[PDB]
Amino acid sequence: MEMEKEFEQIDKSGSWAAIYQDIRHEASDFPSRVAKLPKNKNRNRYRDVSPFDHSRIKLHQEDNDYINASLIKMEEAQRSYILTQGPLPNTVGHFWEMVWEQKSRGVVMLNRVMEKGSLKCAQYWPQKEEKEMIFEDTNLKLTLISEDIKSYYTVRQLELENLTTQETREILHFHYTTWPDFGVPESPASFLNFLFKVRESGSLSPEHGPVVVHCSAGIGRSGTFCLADTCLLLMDKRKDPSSVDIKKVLLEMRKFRMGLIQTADQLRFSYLAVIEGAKFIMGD
Ligand SMILES: NNC(=O)c1ccccc1OCc1ccccc1
Repeated sequence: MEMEKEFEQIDKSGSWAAIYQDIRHEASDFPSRVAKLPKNKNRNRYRDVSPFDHSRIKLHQEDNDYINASLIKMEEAQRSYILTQGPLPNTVGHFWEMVWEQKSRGVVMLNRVMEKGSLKCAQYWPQKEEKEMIFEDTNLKLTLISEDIKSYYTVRQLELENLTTQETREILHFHYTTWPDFGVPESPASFLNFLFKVRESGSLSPEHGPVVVHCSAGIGRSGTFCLADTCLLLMDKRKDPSSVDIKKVLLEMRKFRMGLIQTADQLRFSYLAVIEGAKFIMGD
């Protein structure tokens, strides 16, 4: 059923809350035993948001391999994503270790360091060229190379150096800076523009490791980003673009990380970004 018509039918009936609860009820439940070990309590930002054991990213160290991060593997779309929480003061070194080990090209950040007067994630990248960051626990160095500040997002070029081998890589930081403190954006225009800039970079391409995507918990805004991307890529690839069922795509993604899309408003917004993206590829 054309997701456009399904969208008007839900809006006219005001049933967003009822669709959203049906998704929550049918979503997968898998064990997260590593996340709940006592040695990992300070590695988790939220007690109710954990990676499943089957899909968690492992750090390449014998001490403790745990990070709050999940590999989303979309078989039909041939797209992969690492969804993770905003780094904590004691997990900034782990975060950059994961970027290095997974061979990611891009980091996508969908939150501000402070929102609603509280800290949502650590200041985990350098703000001045001449003041680099060293992570002594994981033996990495991170330098700001350049910064391009636009109205709705900032793109940064970073240099990550493995101090053990003296290899360096260029990492692109895509920072969406205008998501509102409450609710969702009124138009998906600036979000959809951001996604297309991420893609243009090569960060979402198979010659690199998976893109790292985060917000504060790594499930809400982060969920919207990967759902929108996968949706639009399937429409490009299938003989019948109207066969793309956003609710079925979201349940497949929830096999890999719990809680993706946190509210009925984010579901509606996810619907709108895809419908608007659809109504733009066609040349509306
Ligand atoms: N940005 N990099 C990636 O998405 C990626 C990273 C590692 C391996 C493959 C990747 O994509 C292609 C692909 C996706 C899902 C299944 C099969 C193949």
